Amino acid sequence: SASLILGNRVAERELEVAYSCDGVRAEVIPRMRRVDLYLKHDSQSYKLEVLFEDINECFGCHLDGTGAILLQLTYAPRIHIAIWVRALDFTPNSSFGECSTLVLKLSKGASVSYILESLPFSGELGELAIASNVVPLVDCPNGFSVPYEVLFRLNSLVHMGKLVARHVNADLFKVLEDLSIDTLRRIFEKMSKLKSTCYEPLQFIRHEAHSMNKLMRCYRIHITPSKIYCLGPEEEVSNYVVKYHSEYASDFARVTFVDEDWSKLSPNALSAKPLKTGLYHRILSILKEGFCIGPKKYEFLAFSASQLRGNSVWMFASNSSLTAENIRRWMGHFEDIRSVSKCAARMGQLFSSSRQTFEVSSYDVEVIPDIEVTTDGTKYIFSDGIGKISTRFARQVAKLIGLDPAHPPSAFQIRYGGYKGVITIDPTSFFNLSLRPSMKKFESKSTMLNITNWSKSQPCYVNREIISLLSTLGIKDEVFESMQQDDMHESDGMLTNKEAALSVLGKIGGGDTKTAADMLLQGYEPSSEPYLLMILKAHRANRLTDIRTRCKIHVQKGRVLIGCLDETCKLEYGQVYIRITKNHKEQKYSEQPFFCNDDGKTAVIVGKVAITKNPCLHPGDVRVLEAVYDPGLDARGLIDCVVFPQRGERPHPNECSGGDLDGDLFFITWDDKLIPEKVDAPMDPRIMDHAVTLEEIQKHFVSYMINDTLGAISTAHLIHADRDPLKARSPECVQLAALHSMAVDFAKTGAPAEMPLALRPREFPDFMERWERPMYVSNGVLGKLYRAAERYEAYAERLGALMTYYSAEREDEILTGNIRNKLVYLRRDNKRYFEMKDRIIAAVDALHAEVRGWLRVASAWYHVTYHPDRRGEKRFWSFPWIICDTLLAIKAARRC
Repeated sequence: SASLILGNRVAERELEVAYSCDGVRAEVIPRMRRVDLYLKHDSQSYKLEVLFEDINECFGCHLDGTGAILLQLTYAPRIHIAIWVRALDFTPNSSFGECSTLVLKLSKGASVSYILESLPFSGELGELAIASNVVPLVDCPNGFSVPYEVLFRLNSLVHMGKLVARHVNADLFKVLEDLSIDTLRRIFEKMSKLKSTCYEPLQFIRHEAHSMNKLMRCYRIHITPSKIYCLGPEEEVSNYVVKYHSEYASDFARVTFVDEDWSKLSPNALSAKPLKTGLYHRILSILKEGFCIGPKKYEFLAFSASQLRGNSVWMFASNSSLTAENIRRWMGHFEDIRSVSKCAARMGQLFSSSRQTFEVSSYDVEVIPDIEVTTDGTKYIFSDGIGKISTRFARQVAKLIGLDPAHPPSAFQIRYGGYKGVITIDPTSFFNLSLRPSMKKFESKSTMLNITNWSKSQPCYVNREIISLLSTLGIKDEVFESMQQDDMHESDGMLTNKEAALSVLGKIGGGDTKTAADMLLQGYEPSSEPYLLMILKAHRANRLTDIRTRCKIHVQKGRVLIGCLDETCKLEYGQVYIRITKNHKEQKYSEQPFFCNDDGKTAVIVGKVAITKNPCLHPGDVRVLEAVYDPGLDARGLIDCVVFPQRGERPHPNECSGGDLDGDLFFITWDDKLIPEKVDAPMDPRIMDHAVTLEEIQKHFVSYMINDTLGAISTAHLIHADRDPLKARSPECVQLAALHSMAVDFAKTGAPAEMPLALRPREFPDFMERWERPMYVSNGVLGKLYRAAERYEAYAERLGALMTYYSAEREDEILTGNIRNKLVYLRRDNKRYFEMKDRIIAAVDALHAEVRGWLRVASAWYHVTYHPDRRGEKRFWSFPWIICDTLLAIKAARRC
């Protein structure tokens, strides 16, 4: 029967108590590395739970000579309630949010020595106690004035565990009352990396002040059932609004509703005849009322098209000049919209990141009538949005993003006021824009065309869901076995050469390795150490591991071009046009049958093609058309967009799932092997009678957190297609596809149902390290694809900083981006390496940059000056002088 004695530390051994309890029962279980406490508060049976990875230090202290094992924490525990359901910090005065220390007066036959082996370490100290909305926050006492970023950084240091709130009493403010802000930032960053709890802030700040010599700042906050975290102003790709209201950037934020450990909040916690828990009402009250930090009281603003699946909200502290209501009435007009879910979804239209280009006009954007038709009562607008930008406008935009203003793309994924839809390129365009009304959500007055994408020849690669739901028709296995089984164990050569290996690595982007591209253009190396080869092997490990685990495959002759549409009416219901550009494998060895022109680096397509869009389930999504060499479509410089018909009957874009033209992806592949045999049966309510209110929008927001929809379609399709090979002819899967017409992404007519079917099955693929009970024999090619799976001082400092529990022997594991041996070391959460590795790498890189820049300054690497280093084995097998300049200047101009 221990006794919780929470609180803080003000000296190295002086504890200040803030809450006390009795009757606490503790249990430690090595499995999952968990320790839990069973305490009650006068009417219930609560329960805590804290893991082994969330403890910063552990001193086996002594209080009254009867135990008192100290426990400093970095993540608050998880509370429960008896009936177990999650809890909301039962303590009388919000203690668990301010203590961050869990000393327990362990009293038993053995005080601490019985249970200390299951904990990192223990060093006895033996001293005594000293004294007695959102918490914890630190406010600036009167008579002083510091910029808000300074208070934010002080609060972030209090939250992480570097400072104490007791010590900031007008004296830190008297100290830093007059100096620069950047030196303060550097002092904090040097303090941001130390071990724990700098107890002498004045001494530290003075001794460190002795040595006096497009991306906006984004303040983040992490709400949590107990605490509130400040993450410090870092960097962001600002969206339209935040970059518009420039000066008030300190009045913005980015709130996120996370768990104790910074993960998403599972729908199992928000509710469990289901009854709701405390966290539901906690989040609702936080959204409704708000919270204050220093001289700032934040109030709800909106949430993006994203950030609803990402669990985020933008908040704004209303001030004398602007408020959240002024913002929401500057965005658009939402006083006359029903089906509150639409009023919420459309409200977050301008909250998307983009590289703004130009506020053109309201007169230079003409309104050309839509090319519509009517048939059998239902009309087909032939448009979710088309637009017609002149080529000179694509040329203009081409620079603002930094592309080549000679070969602009064929399309752009616009965002413009009330409209939203891809603007295909058209040479027969009168003015810089031509917008037809088919997607205008509100009669806003926004302008300044954003950009979210462009017509880009992406290197198509696919996965297991693609093979299944697109090859239920006619494309069996070798298209998906050969690529991997050949170019996953041959091309990746660290020693042989890189003639076609850097490209096959940079299939996902060639920004990693130039040592290879210049390995033979420049010299190999003045020395002959094998650790260049070992770094190459580390990158090889990265590539093979990621490719294998994600099961990445690819078809050769095809691209991922954006969707397009005809204008000249020279193709009757079934004719398309491609005009794709060439890659190296096409440039060299350019002889294929389906090609038409091959005018240098561009090769038109002739044979039958197939178009679809990735989030498609209803059969007949793929549409077989007859590619042609339309001379007008060629004369109009069309390249990298698939042109669709505009005459006839029920349009082909609507035939895929329901999407005509808004900026969506259309997977194209002219590979005569991956052309379908025939199209599989091309088959042909919520009102509230008043305006909208914020309470309803926030209710819907907190509701989606428990009623996820994409999992429904995903898992039900998994079952009904893979586990039973019927395409769609059973009524179950087609009925599911029908129900997933207004229930796909929860931003619809409105919140239809979490699982309108029976339920979601408790099974997964075979590869979740918890395979419990399998279905019939593992079919598909998934298992078969998974088959065939100053310098010495700096080195000493790196070795010492990395030789904690980290398994890293001499240099291989210490330099690799992970551990070179991993079987079950991460299969629990995979959240056990990345943060620490990134922090240590950033620290050592900044140290290297300092030592190299601030000293003919960096002589031994700028001009060959210090020769006695390239003798092998002078030091151990790892040689220094390798960073930030690998094959850059010496092999450029020192030898030949």
